[PDB]
Amino acid sequence: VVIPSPCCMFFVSKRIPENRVVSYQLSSRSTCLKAGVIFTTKKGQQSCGDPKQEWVQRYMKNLDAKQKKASPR
Repeated sequence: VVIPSPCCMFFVSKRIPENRVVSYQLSSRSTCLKAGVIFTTKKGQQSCGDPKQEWVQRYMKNLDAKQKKASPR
């Protein structure tokens, strides 16, 4: 899937447990006041994650090898 360019209202109080998160949704827009990523839990939740944190980049790092099916090589 691919998120369009939505936004958020607040930043997660902290990171998330990889055992609960499933995938994020980057939302870089100018009409908004700030820019961050949106993560979601496997239970059906959705929290906005900040890129300044390493759990967004970390998840986003492993998520890139899954979603973006580059190649088997």
